[PDB]
Amino acid sequence: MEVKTIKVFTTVDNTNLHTQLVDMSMTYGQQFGPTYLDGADVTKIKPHVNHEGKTFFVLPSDDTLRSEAFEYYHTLDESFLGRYMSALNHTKKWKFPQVGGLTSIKWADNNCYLSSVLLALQQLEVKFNAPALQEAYYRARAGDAANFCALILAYSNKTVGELGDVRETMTHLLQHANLESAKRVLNVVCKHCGQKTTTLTGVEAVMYMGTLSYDNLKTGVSIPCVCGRDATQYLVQQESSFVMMSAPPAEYKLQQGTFLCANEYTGNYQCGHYTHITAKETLYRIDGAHLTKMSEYKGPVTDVFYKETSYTTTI
Ligand SMILES: [Br-]
Ligand SMILES: [Br-]
Ligand SMILES: [Br-]
Ligand SMILES: [Zn+2]
Repeated sequence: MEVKTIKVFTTVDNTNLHTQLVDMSMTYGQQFGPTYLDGADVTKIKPHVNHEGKTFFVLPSDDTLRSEAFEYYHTLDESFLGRYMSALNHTKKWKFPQVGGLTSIKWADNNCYLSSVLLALQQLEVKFNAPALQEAYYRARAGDAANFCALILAYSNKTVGELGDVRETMTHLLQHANLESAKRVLNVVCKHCGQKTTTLTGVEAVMYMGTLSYDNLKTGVSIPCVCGRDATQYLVQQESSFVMMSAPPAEYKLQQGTFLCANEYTGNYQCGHYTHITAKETLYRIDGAHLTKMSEYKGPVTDVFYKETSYTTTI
């Protein structure tokens, strides 16, 4: 005969708050659907008096929340908020030490691929379209990356603990970056057939699988011609702030003054592990919270990043 309530706020973006009166005799789940407090799932709990005035994250369940979720995350999937919160409940527990002047991630839950992605991004000029990513990234660069890591996992449909691949993760993450002005032009030349250019834009303009060497794209890559002879594919225009060269792991030597940063993959499956290498006053090998300085590195490199502004040949 009496409904006892506490006033709380619900939100999907942490800026637009919606006042709610929650009945203390019912769970949060019964009233709001899946609910989270500071990332912890409180769906099955009934309101505590001390929850008064606190802000809870909920799934976008009405027009207003859906619009707020889209504007902030650029997502239409209602479950996104749940997967983000689920991941954040874990990543908020991770440690993000400064290692060699960069924000790294202390090893946990097979997060070494995420640590490599984060280390590389900090060294590139890149900006994201979604406010949520932009903001989370600003924080990660400063040394606080729990939110950024959870968003990466949520956007890529991977869970904490799941094995990851740097190239695949970067690909999915760069699809959320503003690469509108990224452009690559290749010229394929055959002694007998002639020449033809291929233009690529966006993510495809900055990534390449097959060789770790940016110089190799410039010198030319052998390719089969429709006729049957061997043609040469040359990079003739590259307009981007960086390029990422990838290849299946194989012994490769990284030398100072020739690249921006890179990562190597040692082992397979349960023993597979990534470490990052960056070029500073000397080479730095960043392995989670561990730093090793060396004049050169030879190991199973799988991705190498290079800085760029504009590269063009006569064609
Ligand atoms: Br998760
Ligand atoms: Br940004
Ligand atoms: Br470079
Ligand atoms: Zn030909």
